[PDB]
Formats: sequence, C-alpha cells, structure tokens
Amino acid sequence: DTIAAEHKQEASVLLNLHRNKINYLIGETMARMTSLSIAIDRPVDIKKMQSILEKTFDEPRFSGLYFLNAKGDVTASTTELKTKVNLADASFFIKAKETKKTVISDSYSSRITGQPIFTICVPVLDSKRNVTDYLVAAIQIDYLKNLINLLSPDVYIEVVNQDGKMIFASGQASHAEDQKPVSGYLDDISWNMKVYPNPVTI
Amino acid sequence: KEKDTIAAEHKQEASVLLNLHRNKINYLIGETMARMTSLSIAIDRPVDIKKMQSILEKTFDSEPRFSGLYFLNAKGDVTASTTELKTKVNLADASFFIKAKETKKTVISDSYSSRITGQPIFTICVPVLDSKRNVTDYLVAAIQIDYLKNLINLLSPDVYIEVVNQDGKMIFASGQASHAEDQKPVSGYLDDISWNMKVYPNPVTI
Repeated sequence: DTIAAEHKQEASVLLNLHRNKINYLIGETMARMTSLSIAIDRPVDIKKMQSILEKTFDEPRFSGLYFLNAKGDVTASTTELKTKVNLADASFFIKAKETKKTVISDSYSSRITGQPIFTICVPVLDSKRNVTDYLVAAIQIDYLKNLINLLSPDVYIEVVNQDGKMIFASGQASHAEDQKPVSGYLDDISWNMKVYPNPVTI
Repeated sequence: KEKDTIAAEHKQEASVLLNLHRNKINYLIGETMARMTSLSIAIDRPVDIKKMQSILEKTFDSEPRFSGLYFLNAKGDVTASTTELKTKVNLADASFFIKAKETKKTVISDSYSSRITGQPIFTICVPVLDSKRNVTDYLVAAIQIDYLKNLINLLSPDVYIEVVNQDGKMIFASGQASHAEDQKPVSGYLDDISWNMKVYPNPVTI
C-alpha cells in the first residue's frame, strides 16, 4: 500500500532524467547553432557554410542541417535535393522571422526527408540586426524515442503536445494500467511528458 | 523502526539532489564543449586574431560560469584572451595542453589554480585541426570552480555535498559537515570528468 508511493517517486526519478536528457539535447543544439552564427565570416559564404554544416552533421540526432536565405530557400543542405526547397510557409520560419529569435518547432513530417522531426531554427543577423539568413537543425522524433527507450525499456512513458497530439510513447501501455502518471512539461517546447509508475508487486 | 522509514526518505532525497546537481554540471560542461567545438569548425583560415578576440569576448559576455576564454597558437602562446594579460602567457606545460596535442581531441582537465587569474578552475580545451589533421591552434574555456560550488550551495544550503577527484583531492564542498553526521553519502561520477559527487543524507529528527 506504500510500495505505491515508492514506485511513484521512482517514476519521478525517470521523469527528470528523461526531461533533462531532452532539454540538454535541445540546449546543446541551440548552442551549436548560436556559436556557428557568431564564428562565421560575414557575409556568409555559401560554400563554406555547406562545408560547416557537413562537418557538424557527420550525430544521428539530425535528420539534417540546413541554411536558408532571407526568402526561405534552402541554400546549403546536408541532404542532397532533387528540387529547390522553400521553408517560408513553415511555422517556425515565420515565427523566427518576426521575433528575430531562435525558435523550437513542434513535431512534423519533414518536407525534405519525409520522417517525423522537430526543428531548431536560429536566425542570422547583420550589424543593424536585420535577419539575413537562417540556420536550421532538424532532429528525428525517432531519436528521442529511442533515447528514452534505452534507459527505460520496460516502463511506459508518453509525450504529448499542448493540444494532446501524441509526439511519441516509449514502452508498453499495458504497464500504465490502473496507474496515474507523474508528468511535466519540457523547458523549450510545449511537450508534456507523462511517466507511468510500475505496479506494486510481490 | 519508523526511524528507518524517515531515513530511507532522507536517503532518497540525497539521490534526487545527486542527480539534480550532476545534471547541472554535466549540462554546463557539455554545452561548453559544444560551443568550443562549433567555434573550431566555423573559423576561416588563416585565423584572423582580432576576429577571434571578438568572438571570445562575445562568447564570454554575461556568462559568470567562465573564468575566461582563450585562444592558443600551436606552441601554446595565448594569442587571444578575455582576460587582460600583463605578460606573455604560454600553456604548453599544462596537462590539458599536452593531452590535447597528443590526442587531437577535446580535453577536460582536472581542477587547478589558474596561472592567469589565480583562482581555482578547470578547463575545456579543443584542438583546431588542419586539412591534414595537424593541430594548428587551441580553444580554451576556463570555468570557475566556485561558480559550480555556489550553484549547488544556493539550491541546497542545508545538505553537505563533496566533490572529489580520483586521487582524493577535494574539488569543492558545499554545506556544513555537521549535517552529515552518522551518514553514508549517496555518490556518483560526473560524465565528462572523473569527479565523484558525494551527497550526504540529512539525519532524522521528528
């Protein structure tokens, strides 16, 4: 009756390891892109940028690294493209352009690779603080799931956005039966993580 | 006998603080490695020293974590520095430099007293490589030990926490040892350095 309250906190423990893992991953990525922005010679030479992105990508975290011009055209790209791609219609792009600040997108299906991702988009400013370009880092949802799964294969964990859209779930739902989850939002993106304690069992 | 039930709870709290505090340090160290690594990739050759000086200043700004950021030539001369240097400074004799040069990979040093600032620090050193994979320069980021200490202490004033390297050197300690009396610590190593953090449970009372 009180191995209950322990299975509970054991799940609070899982919750924070996993949140932290994801927050770290996101923060580390933001910081990689922010540093690139600062280090690179302006105006940005597209050939050098291409090379930089490739060196940075060659990290299965990424679906890809991309560079955008003011219009939204993909001018540098880890993934070879058959046809020209424009990311302007993209929500994160719009938000990035208006705020002139880094943006973390909700999960979606990459127009470029076709797989579920989320993107970190960092605008590049000139001297007068106009947005001239964008660094774009796309991470596979797949990667996040697997990171969670390796740590806790046998324990159910559900991640859902602010509107109840399933981002992903790790482990077997059957483990959640009769259990209330210990839950919590991530820092940089409005994803709520729900960890289900295991049953009391002897 | 219910004593042992409050004790288990105090122990559990110790483990929670242990994980909380390592993560904070791990993140700090990991993010710094990432930044230095990106700088090392993004800089155009031949490296313009004034541009590099400017990048380090920007990277350093509003980041009390750092004791300082520095750039080294292949010999180990500090050629750009967020600290105003009064003499020429060479680090070729530093352990982290020797390891960096030989491994050609990032090095996280043990703690030591900075030649430059006199304070206790540890440094992250990223070698910058040639097309030919020859080391031409070094990025060096120094982190104030006391920044970490005060970070932890602010969060957990009432809990005694020691961090110790492999050789038993005390890196830092936070809190009052009186709060650990008759306690065994819950312990664990940092991911990027061989530092062991020992978090002591509080004693039971009421």
